Amino acid sequence: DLRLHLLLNTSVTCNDGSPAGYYLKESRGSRRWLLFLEGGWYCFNRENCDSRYDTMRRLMSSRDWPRTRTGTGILSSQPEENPYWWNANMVFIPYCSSDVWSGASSKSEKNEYAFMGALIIQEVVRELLGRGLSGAKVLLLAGSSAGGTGVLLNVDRVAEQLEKLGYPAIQVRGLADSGWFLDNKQYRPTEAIRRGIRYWNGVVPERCRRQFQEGEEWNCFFGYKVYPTLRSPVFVVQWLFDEAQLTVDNVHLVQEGLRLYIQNLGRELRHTLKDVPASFAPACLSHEIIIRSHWTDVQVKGTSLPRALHCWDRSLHTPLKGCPVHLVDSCPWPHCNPSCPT
Ligand SMILES: O=C(NCCc1ccc(O)cc1)c1ccccn1
Repeated sequence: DLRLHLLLNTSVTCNDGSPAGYYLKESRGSRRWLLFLEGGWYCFNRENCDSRYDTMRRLMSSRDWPRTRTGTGILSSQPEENPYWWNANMVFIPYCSSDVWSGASSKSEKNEYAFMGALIIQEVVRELLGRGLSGAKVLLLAGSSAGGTGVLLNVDRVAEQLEKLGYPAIQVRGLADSGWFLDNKQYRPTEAIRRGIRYWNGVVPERCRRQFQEGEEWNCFFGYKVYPTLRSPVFVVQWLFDEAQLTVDNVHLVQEGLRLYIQNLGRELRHTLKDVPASFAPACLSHEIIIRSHWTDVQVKGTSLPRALHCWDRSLHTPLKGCPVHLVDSCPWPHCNPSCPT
């Protein structure tokens, strides 16, 4: 079990002004630290956020959070469930800012809600330094869905934070699961993120901001546009037929028009990953993986995801014999990979 700690700086808050926080399980024999960002879509205006507060309140408030959480998948401490990093220090950071981890705005006389996702990450890092993170060798910032996009938006800021505070020996890396989307034509979203960024006072990485310039920062929420600008090592996990991608594309599972649409989506996703040297992209219809207990089961070209992440670690000590890091399926239809989840 990971134990809850509410942030000591109570001005860093969830949407409703309650304190943000993190769940922690220390492993004092280890100098590896895994900080996982939870997902769960977002909200982009007052009416839309009001509805989320009514029926998704744990994603907006800490008032009802439980004292403990069980670590699963990559957050498990059991070698059989987590062959990759079972002995690491484990941190789960709840998503209670509804801003894809981008916001830097407090609740005030003019703001019903606080959107502080980018500041929550930095405050968690600061408070962990006094609980052992100061001695770390590797900080892996991981996340799923909106949290996977949050990794891409925040990994270089964490690296700069630690350099500026005087911890040059901590190697910061990212793991982005199910947060790599296409701004494509629907079969039958960009306006929501354009509105949301203004509502949240959302912030994106500096090099990406300088490329796209004022008014166009929404571009940096799409993985294939923000990833080339990043300096920290980032491993990308993305199903080729992601269920959230197909939902916003208005695809519900076939005649020729839809067959061609689905095949083109997989081809485009595979193209965006061609120059991503650390990646895992199976030809499956699914969504999220790294904190699911059976994340050990899927394989690409005979290599599992925990193995690919271990090979990535070795590469950061040129290609390794029998230990690949770039694993993208070539077959063109969901479940042409026999190891896909059922
Ligand atoms: O919301 C979507 N796009 C707006 C930007 C965005 C927001 C959040 C995020 O995590 C990544 C990008 C979207 C587009 C395609 C498939 C699914 N969702």
